[PDB]
Amino acid sequence: IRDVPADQEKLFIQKLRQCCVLFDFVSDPLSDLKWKEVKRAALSEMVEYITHNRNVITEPIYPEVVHMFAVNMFRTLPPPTLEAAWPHLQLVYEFFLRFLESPDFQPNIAKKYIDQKFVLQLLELFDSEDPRERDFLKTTLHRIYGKFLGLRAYIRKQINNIFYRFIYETEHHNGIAELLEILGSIINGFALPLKEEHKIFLLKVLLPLHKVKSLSVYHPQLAYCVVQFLEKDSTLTEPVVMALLKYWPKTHSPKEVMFLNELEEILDVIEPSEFVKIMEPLFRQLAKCVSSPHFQVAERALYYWNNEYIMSLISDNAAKILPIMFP
Repeated sequence: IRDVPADQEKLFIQKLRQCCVLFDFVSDPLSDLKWKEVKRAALSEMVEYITHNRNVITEPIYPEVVHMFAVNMFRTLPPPTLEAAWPHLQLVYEFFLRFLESPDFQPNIAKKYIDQKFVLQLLELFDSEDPRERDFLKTTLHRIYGKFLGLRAYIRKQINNIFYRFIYETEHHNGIAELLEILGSIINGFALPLKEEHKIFLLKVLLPLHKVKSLSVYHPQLAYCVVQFLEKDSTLTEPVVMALLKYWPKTHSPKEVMFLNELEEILDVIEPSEFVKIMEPLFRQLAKCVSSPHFQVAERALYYWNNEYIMSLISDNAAKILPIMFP
């Protein structure tokens, strides 16, 4: 129908609208090959254009883009289960991304279309089971957070919600890892002194994430977020450490490696006055770990001895830690 360079944006719009036509990859895969290819081409064209030429990029093309994304991406998901529509969706995501981070981007213009409802429909998508979709969503929400001051609170509050239902209500997610990476970056940007709502979020939501059985899928990102709280406000270290010692697997187990890991990362940046408050209960847990029957645990606990910082902490508080290092 159309032809790919005769100046105008009138045909650039026409290409975007061509790409709102949605194809069936799931029931019939041998279906509409020729046209899937036209669409899947026009996307691949539209990426190059936006990612190599400059001022195209005008009031009129902002809604076309945002509709184009929404019509392709905002849909109910299947029952690791990969996306059949990836030949299209990859380029949809690649495009939007390059569009959001284009140097000609006017957030002040895109805010009429990328609104609170848009964000909500994006967050739903994080429950996809296709990891490289969850990867594009991560980066995308991150760009949206960074460039739309008007949406930051809303995004923060909605992420909090997804963690809430993941833990208390039945609902599972498997996009927690990705959302927590976005949270790490949100935490770095909080004003000091920390608003109380963030301190509540830490004790009421972040710390309890250490308890859901699928911890291992997101634990490094969980660890990063807790450590970042403590870098903002070391006054939180006591309840945080005690929470981890509370949720510490009381049965001997190989997931203990992850707690040892996280504790060493807290210990890496701990304040001396904060350490003394938790050293006794902390080192009693390590006593157990050193003598674990699970080889990996003893070793991981024993590896603290390579940490010069921890060794000097032990050494500054020897009178009180020594009796705890075997009787």
